[PDB]
Amino acid sequence: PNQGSQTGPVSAHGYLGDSSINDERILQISTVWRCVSLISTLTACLPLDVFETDQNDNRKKVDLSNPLARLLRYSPNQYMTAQEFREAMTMQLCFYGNAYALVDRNSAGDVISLLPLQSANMDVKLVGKKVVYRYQRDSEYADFSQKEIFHLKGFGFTGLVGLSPIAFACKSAGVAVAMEDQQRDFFANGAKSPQILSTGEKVLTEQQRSQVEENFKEIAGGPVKKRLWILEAGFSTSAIGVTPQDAEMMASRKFQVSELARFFGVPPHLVGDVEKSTSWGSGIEQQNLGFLQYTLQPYISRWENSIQRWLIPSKDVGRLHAEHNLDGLLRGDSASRAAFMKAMGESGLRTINEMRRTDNMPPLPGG
Amino acid sequence: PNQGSQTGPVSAHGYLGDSSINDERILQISTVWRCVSLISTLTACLPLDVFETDQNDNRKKVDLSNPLARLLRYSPNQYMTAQEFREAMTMQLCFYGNAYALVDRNSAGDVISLLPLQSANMDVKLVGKKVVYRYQRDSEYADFSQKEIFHLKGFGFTGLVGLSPIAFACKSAGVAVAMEDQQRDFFANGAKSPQILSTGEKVLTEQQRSQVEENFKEIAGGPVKKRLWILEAGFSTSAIGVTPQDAEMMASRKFQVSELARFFGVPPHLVGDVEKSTSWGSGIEQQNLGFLQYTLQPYISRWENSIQRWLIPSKDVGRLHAEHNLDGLLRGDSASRAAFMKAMGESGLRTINEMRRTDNMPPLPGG
Amino acid sequence: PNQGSQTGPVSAHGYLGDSSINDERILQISTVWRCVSLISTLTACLPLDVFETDQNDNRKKVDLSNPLARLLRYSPNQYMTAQEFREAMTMQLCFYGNAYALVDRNSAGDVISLLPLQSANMDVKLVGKKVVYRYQRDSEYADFSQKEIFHLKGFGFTGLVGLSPIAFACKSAGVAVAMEDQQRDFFANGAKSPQILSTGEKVLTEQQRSQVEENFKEIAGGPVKKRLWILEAGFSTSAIGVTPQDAEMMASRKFQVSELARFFGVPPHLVGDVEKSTSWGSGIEQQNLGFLQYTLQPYISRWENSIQRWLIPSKDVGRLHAEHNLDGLLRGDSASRAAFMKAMGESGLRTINEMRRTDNMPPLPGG
Amino acid sequence: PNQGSQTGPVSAHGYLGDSSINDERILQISTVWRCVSLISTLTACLPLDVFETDQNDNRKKVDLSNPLARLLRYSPNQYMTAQEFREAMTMQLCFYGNAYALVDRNSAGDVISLLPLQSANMDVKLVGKKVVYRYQRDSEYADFSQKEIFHLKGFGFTGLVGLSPIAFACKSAGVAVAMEDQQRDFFANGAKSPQILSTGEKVLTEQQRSQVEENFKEIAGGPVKKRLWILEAGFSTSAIGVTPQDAEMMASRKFQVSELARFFGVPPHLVGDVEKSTSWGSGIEQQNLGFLQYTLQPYISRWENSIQRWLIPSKDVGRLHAEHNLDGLLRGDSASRAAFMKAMGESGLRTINEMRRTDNMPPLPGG
Repeated sequence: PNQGSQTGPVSAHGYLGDSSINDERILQISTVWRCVSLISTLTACLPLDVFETDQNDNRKKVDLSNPLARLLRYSPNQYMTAQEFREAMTMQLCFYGNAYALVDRNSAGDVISLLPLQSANMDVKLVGKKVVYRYQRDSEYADFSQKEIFHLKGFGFTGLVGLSPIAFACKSAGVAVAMEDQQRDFFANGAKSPQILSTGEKVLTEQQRSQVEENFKEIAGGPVKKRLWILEAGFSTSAIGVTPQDAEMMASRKFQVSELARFFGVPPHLVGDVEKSTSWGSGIEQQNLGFLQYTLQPYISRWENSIQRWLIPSKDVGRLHAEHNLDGLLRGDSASRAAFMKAMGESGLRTINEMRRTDNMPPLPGG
Repeated sequence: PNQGSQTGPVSAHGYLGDSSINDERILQISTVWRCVSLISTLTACLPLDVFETDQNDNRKKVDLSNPLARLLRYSPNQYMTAQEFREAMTMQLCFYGNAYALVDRNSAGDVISLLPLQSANMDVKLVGKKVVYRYQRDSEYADFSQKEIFHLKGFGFTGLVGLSPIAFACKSAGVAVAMEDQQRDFFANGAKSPQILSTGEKVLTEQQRSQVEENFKEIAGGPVKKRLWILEAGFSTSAIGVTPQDAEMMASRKFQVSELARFFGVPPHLVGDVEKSTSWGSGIEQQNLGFLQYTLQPYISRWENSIQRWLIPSKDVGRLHAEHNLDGLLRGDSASRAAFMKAMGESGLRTINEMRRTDNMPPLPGG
Repeated sequence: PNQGSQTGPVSAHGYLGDSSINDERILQISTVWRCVSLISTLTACLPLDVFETDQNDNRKKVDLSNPLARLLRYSPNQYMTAQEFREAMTMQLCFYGNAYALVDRNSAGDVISLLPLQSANMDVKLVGKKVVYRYQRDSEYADFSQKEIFHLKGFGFTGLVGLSPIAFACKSAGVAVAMEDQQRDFFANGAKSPQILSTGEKVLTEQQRSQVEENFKEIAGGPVKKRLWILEAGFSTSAIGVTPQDAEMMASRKFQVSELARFFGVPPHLVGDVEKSTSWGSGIEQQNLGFLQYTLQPYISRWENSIQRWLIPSKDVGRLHAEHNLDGLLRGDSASRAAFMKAMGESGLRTINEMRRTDNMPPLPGG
Repeated sequence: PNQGSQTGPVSAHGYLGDSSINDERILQISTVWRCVSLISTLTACLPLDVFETDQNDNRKKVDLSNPLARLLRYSPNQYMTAQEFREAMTMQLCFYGNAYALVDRNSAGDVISLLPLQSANMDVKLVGKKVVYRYQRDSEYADFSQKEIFHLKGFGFTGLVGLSPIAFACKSAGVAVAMEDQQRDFFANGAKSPQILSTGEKVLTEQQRSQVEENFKEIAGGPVKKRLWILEAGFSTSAIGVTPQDAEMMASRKFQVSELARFFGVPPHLVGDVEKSTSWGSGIEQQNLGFLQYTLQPYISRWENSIQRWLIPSKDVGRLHAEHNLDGLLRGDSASRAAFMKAMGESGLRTINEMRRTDNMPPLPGG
């Protein structure tokens, strides 16, 4: 609307008969689980460093004595490590479009803790010319201002809240769930679709017409135990199921793997889909680079920009910024590392000690 | 018309029986979602910098003390970061043809805020020789002059407004929706199309002719639970559905992925379509370069040209411009970077300190 | 004719039963949309510069102080940017064969504005030895001479107006529309072609012969809801539709993608057709070069030559011209750039400062 | 004949039942349109220069002060640019075998204008030992001599007029039109070939035998709306159509694409036929070169030779000639350009300034 709740659909809601569609069931799909896990665990394991630029535009990375460095690297909470906090926030940002944390600042105004909150229990509202965060606890709601909340948004519209990938992926997930349920039911029931007859065309409706189905029912509900009796005439026709043999129920599942991988941006070859890459190619420095350029960079940029805007004071814009170290993801090949160091050292672009530090080895006299 | 609303169709409107077609349902298609998300997130993650050319044509990038740089880099609003604003605007520009923001200038005339507005609630009109923006709020309209709005247009005709990709994609999207709905309904109902008969050719219309369908009805509507009873004569003929087994319902869905990817310019290999690229090729410097040259460059140019025309004063045409930094997208291979630096340094085209800055390293005495 | 309207068919007109053929419907085809969009956006995002040749044949590009450079680079109108104007004109020139703008000159004869007009509302006529442009407004026509009009033409005959690609694409577009409509209707109605019988061969025309079809009617018009009752005899025969399974409704749709791509000249691999290129090849400097040499060059040439003939005075033929900068489309590979600069530097064909300006870097002392 | 009209068939004329064959319908085929457009637009966008050879056989290109240079480069008419005139003449030469323009010379005898004429309204005749050009206007004919006409001929026999490709391609075009019409009709009518019966073998010819077909007729003429009623016996046989499923109606259309591409000389890989080239190969300098050597060179040579013979005075045979600049078509690869310049400069075959001029860059002191 214009003045109410800016959040759209947060959770997936679908019925599809007996098997329903919801957040947990969607996350039980191997593809969705893999996508979300991959993004969150890669993002949170990537070293994050605070830098203090000087008047000359020289960075001079800071150490844990700095409260922001300590908050982001060692202990954002009393409960979890920095990695756990970043994993939780990134995965809320992946599954939903948003991630929320409660900020806690000391009197000076320097942030001293960040407690992650649960998306799907928060509602973003406009009340006048202000944003209110309404968080549902068990019994009573909690209203928060812009300042109390550290908010990582997705790519949604209005620039006020990110669209929910889980809610917009509910129909692809629904068809995937339908196919998986049908396959499970088919292979549970001795691998066939059923058929039953206990009368003809007005044979008898008062004799020998109640228990015969119960002699037949054990294929209607009984997976494999036994029952085998068919009327003399012989119908030999199926009723509810066509054979998997040719209905490409496997090509359909592969295509649905691709369809769901689309909703999160991970390439199909990275989710084990044997779709794009025939064996590993010539990458690891270009495969990783493409993955970063097309999938990860939005999340890294979101983290860094939100940190600078909402966590770093407005006086320390410049002279302080958080940045991810991408060396491990863009590492090398262990034979191109030597070539890179040789090129850098024979051009005067690096000192021996600068390259020795990259490998965590003590300085030499003359580097 | 000649004096009315210049905007054409904005939103998708289709019926297709029960399942209707509209903005949200189309955005629930994995292909459209992935195209829009990729374009918007890539565009907004590009560093955007303000340059101050001098009399000698020397750029000398400006710092955040500059109001335009601070607006485009740090804080366009009190609500969102700069990346969030750019993502929202580029999303409205991808989904529809247009993106609108409410401008706010101080008395001096320097833009001090940009608040994004929602496409799908704005109408562009010609009233006399003037352009009016009519924005639908909850109860009342709001009319805006051309100075109050920052407008990024698509590629439509008349140069006054861009055509809506969502409105022109409504029929391809409709056929995709139809195929997905058909597949879901098939796999929900035990994987078959139904068939029912409870009479013959004028058998009896007053006895045993009301409940027998209800004994049969649970395949017509009842997905899988159970019912299996067929009249003695034996028809065993399908009624509404031909088997998926051979109707290439999977090749149709793949071709529709391609058809919907066409409407947004992203190559099918980048949307996870396993269509063009058989494994990753030799790109990342040439794949990414083609993506930039054929898909992204229009959005970058639109941003830069709109900023210079509408946001930069008319006196500062030259001496100020906004420009995207494409070095992250066109990065390299981490082994070609060393070769490039060696070539530049040994040819006299770069100093050591200039290349060390690229890597964010301190200057050396003699670079 | 010899003296009447030179314009041929401007718009597509077709009936094809219910679904009609017109400009909008053809533009809703993904192929046409992508071809037109690609050409227009690539053409308009191309830097366009005004050069002032001297007596020695030295160009010495001009800046925005020049009225022509300011017109073509910054502000052709009060409504739109130069890129928006060029996109509109190029897209009219792509969809139709012709693009028209109303010129506005000051007393000095120097052009001060160019307002784009709408093709499909203008008719080109000969009246004596003169060309008249008859533009249809809402109620009253407007007649324009040659001087008032900036006209880009296509490749038609008579050299007075370009043929309309949309009109000549009306039949291939009609086949595309027919196939898409058939597929959409097939998948909407539960995936089958219909069949109905409520009598035999002269059975009864006065009893139980009116409602039975209404019982059957829900497969004839009712997409999926339900109805299933078939006469005892048993026909099980289709009536209007053959199965997609083997009629290659997919090969037909792909071939129609190629057929419609032909009408605009864009290669099939550039429109997402997975037809020519097996993954991206070794181009970007040879794929882009082929695209330019076979598709784009006519539009660039038309723009430049029309500007020189019509917008630049007759005295300034030589000493002023407009030229697109193609170094963005023909960029390089980021590793071949260094090789190219090394070759141009060790040959004496370039100074260091000349090659450093290309990258927008300050001059060095000795370049 | 020997004394009448030398022209043979100019236009295509065919009936083929309802859908006729004519110039416009043949040009509505995507293949023919693409071939003609490609040839004409490539030919007319190729720079054309007038050269003034001296006593030593040195060329010394002339500037626009020369009337022939001005006529061919800037303004052949008051209506169109040089590019438009060349496009129109070349496309008349492509579609037909001939292109005609009315010459207009000043008193001195120097050509001052060329007005293109419409092929298909001119007749070439022998009257005595002279050629007469009889041009049909609306009401009266116009007789012209050899001198008043600038005539580009095709490759026909008698050396007096070129054979018409459009008239000799009428049967391949006819079969293409037949296949396209049948496909459009099939997919319009719900995708089937029809069948109707309303009687048996002498059942009744005076009762219930007039409206039953009207109950059936809506598949005979009614594409998809509805009608489904079949006589009890059951014929279930088609009448006019065999299935597309196996009649290779797509292989036939591909072969017809090749057949029509043959009539104009463009390679199938250049018209989007996915026939010869599997992805782009290693050309752009050899692909373009082969295209030029086998397709374009006849048109360039025709233009140049006709200009020299009929436009340049008979005294200025030698000392004046027009020639196309093929640098853009034969451009290079942007990495072989540097190699070519290096080879030319290190052999003494080029001065630095000569190669710098190729790139439009000012002379250096020592080139």
